[PDB]
Amino acid sequence: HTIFSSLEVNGVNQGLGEGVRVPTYNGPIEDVTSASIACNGSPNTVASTSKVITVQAGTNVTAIWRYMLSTTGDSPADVMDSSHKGPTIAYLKKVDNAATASGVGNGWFKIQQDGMDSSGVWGTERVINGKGRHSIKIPECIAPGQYLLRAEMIALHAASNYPGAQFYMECAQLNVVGGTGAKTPSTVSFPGAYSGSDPGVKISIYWPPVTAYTVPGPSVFTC
Ligand SMILES: *[C@@H]1O[C@H](CO)[C@@H](O)[C@H](O)[C@H]1NC(C)=O
Ligand SMILES: [Cu+2]
Repeated sequence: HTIFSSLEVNGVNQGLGEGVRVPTYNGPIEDVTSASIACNGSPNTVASTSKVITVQAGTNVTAIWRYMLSTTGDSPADVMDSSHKGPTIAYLKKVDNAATASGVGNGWFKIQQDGMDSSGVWGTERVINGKGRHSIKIPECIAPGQYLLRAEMIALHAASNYPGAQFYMECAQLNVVGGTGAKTPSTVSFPGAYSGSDPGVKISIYWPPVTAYTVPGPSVFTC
């Protein structure tokens, strides 16, 4: 139970729910076939925002995860419960207008993921114990313009069966400047990119102890 509730760019936090479409409820989406898997949604309620955040291509932005919209701190309990082990992931989608595009459908490409490292520590644990910070590189080689940024944490503590995996995501509204457009990513759809039978979605992280993990979705796009 967590919310990506603000974005930091060039060392500056852009504001609570400012350029990030935030729910007030911190509950997960558990149905990978729902339209809500793209940018959150029903049975949650997601606020709109007119702010579109300018970011230079080739630089990193930082999604800031918090337990609730009211959360002031950045200690582990202020981010997400430590039971919620799983990957962090981020995607972009080129859109006409980042303030109005829904995010549902094709066009997403993956730009970051952090599953389990060689010491057995999960991406979500780095966020939980790193002040809620989820660092994501905007590729240098994509076309400039309006994008949605979908940042996600998947909690797998209750994922032995499907439904079970808990998907926490929000979309930020970006204006990417300085992208060269040298490469056009292959894309996937939300809903569509994840299935309940994926080895990273239906997974007992305890029986047996997991030593390696396959993050769901496509390969990370690289320049
Ligand atoms: C920028 O984000 C990328 C992932 O997209 C990562 O490879 C890199 O470590 C990040 N830079 C940081 C955290 O300073
Ligand atoms: Cu939870």
